[PDB]
Amino acid sequence: SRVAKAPVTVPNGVTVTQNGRQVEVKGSKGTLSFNLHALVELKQEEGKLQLAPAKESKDAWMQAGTARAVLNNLVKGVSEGFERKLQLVGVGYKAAVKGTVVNLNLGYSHPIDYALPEGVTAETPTATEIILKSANKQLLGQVAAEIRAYRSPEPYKGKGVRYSDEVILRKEAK
RNA sequence: CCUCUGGUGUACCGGUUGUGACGCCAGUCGCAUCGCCGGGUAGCUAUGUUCGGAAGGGAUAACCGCUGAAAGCAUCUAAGC
Repeated sequence: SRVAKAPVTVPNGVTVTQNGRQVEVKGSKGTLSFNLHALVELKQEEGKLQLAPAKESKDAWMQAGTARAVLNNLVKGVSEGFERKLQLVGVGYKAAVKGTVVNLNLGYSHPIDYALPEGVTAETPTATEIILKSANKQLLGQVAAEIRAYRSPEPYKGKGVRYSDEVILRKEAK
C-alpha cells in the first residue's frame, strides 16, 4: 500500500502516545483516541510516524493503510481542524444557533431543534448558511449528514440543505 | 356491567269467558296453552352502558449513510461508527 508506506508528520505541538492498542493524539483541540488493529504496528521515530504490518499479509497491509489514514486525519484535526459548511436554498428556509442547539425552519408545519453532540460547534453568519467546526472529521461528517437528511435537496429547483461543494442533479418537469 | 333504555319475568297484582264445586247470596278455588287479556319486582340479558387496541424502549428488513483502505483516485466495508 502506497498510503501505508507514506509517512505522517507531527507538526510541532501535538503529542502521540500509546498504550496497548490505544493510540492517543493530543493537541490544542483535544484528545483523540484510535484503537489499533492487531496486524498493524506503529513506530514513532523523530517527528514522523510510520505504520507497517506485523506480517506480510495483504490484510495486514490493508489495515496499515487504514490506520495511517485515520491517524493522519486525527493529527490534522487536533492542530488545524476541519470545517464543513452547509447551505440552505428555498423561500423561508432559515437556521439559527442558541448555544448547543440549531433551530431550523425548512417548510414543515413545525421547526426542528437539532442538538449538537459534544465536540462540534456551529456558526450562522447568515440565516441561509451554517458552518460546522470540529477536530473529529468523522463526527463532523456525521453531523453534517444528519442536518442534510433533515431536508435533502430536490432536483427540480434545488431546494433544501446542501453541502457547499456538492453537485446537484437538476431535471425539468415534463 | 345492569345506574339508564328495553325484553323476559308459568311462585307478584288486576280485568274477563265457559264450566264444576265450596249448603245458598256474597266471596272464592279447580280446569280450559300461565284459559285468555293488561301490567310488572329481583335475576338473566342486548338492541342498553362503560372501557380497550395509548405511549415508549431494544435489535433489525429493504434502503440511506459517516470516516476509510485493499486499488496514491473513487468506494456504506474489509478495521471502526
